[PDB]
Amino acid sequence: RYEYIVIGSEAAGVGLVRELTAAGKKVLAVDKSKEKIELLEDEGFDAVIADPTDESFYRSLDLEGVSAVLITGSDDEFNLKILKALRSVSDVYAIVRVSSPKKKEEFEEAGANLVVLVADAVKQAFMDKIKKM
Repeated sequence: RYEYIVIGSEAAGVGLVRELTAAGKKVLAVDKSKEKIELLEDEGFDAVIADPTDESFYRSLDLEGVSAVLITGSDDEFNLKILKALRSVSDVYAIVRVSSPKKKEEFEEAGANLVVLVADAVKQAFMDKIKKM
């Protein structure tokens, strides 16, 4: 019974796995990389090796109590495949990272509840620092 599922164990993904844990949430990290998943497990995180385009993987999880699935990888085409696999199984709330602004609409059409556009995230980070000065 996880509260958050983090797909993609690259820098953004592993950052979220830390921060949510510190807020006292139950998180499962998901990635195809043996090495990245095994290090997370070494650090005491809950992590599993899985292909996140595999619908049977989603069917093996209890998703009805999940708050959000976070699709955090940096490959748009892969993330769209992940989102479509997920959506073929469940309506679970999903927040998806998108690098290309032109692609936002297709992610929304494919069932992303929220899109995090990298350029928007970067802009806001700059703005927050500028406001601070």
